[PDB]
Amino acid sequence: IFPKQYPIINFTTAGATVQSYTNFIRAVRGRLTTGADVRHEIPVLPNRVGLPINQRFILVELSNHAELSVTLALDVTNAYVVGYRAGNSAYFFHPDNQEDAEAITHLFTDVQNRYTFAFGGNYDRLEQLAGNLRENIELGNGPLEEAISALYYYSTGGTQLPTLARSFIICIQMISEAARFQYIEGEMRTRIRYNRRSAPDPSVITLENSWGRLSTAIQESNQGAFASPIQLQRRNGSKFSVYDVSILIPIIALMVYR
Ligand SMILES: Cc1ccccc1-c1ccc(C(=O)O)s1
Repeated sequence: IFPKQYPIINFTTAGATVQSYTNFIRAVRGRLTTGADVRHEIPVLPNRVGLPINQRFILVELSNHAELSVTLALDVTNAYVVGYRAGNSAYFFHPDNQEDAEAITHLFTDVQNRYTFAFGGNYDRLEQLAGNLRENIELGNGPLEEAISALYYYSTGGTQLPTLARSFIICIQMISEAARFQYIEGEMRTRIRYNRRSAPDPSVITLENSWGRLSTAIQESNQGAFASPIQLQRRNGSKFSVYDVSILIPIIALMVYR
């Protein structure tokens, strides 16, 4: 079996810096936005429809101080993690539809063991499996180091499901959500700068929750003006309304097709 070859971007927590993390997220954004183009200075990710299988995925190869390596597969249509490989096993989130189920059969096709979880990659179920909300799961280089080891050792049963789910929540936010939002990239750069370890505040969590709604609102807008306002949160958890794309141009880096 000679598998389909997808673009690969490398990141290591070993000696990570603001620069190396910045280079990584910019490279991930680069390979996500080669298809489709810009609306209000914000790139729209390729549409699911008509996209050849050979262009459907990018791979993120993560290494850590323990010199363990896992490869995450990201769907170029939404920047989100669909599955990963560690050694001779690949693990996939439960696909949402028959089309996505067929598409992921093209990933890691030479791997000896394929596993598909009963749960999807959505935070609601991952938080239940982890035994914590995103607001109580620390992010930073330390959590990412640990998450890489946890994903690696699941291949041999060394990792318990709650720790695997916690580890997915860490990787998704520090990779997918950072690619999607300059604001969240900024949050992760700040943690790395100050060698910090801290849970995302409500501003980050509400942006993650609102990515789909913001993508639709911006693309359906009358030259930037929303048909309905969108409620986001400040760092202190208070709600404000957004009526227009302007304030979001520095915040949101990528949108899903509307
Ligand atoms: C989330 C968001 C979007 C657009 C513009 C601003 C903001 C804020 C994040 C945090 C904020 C505080 O703590 O005031 S305001």
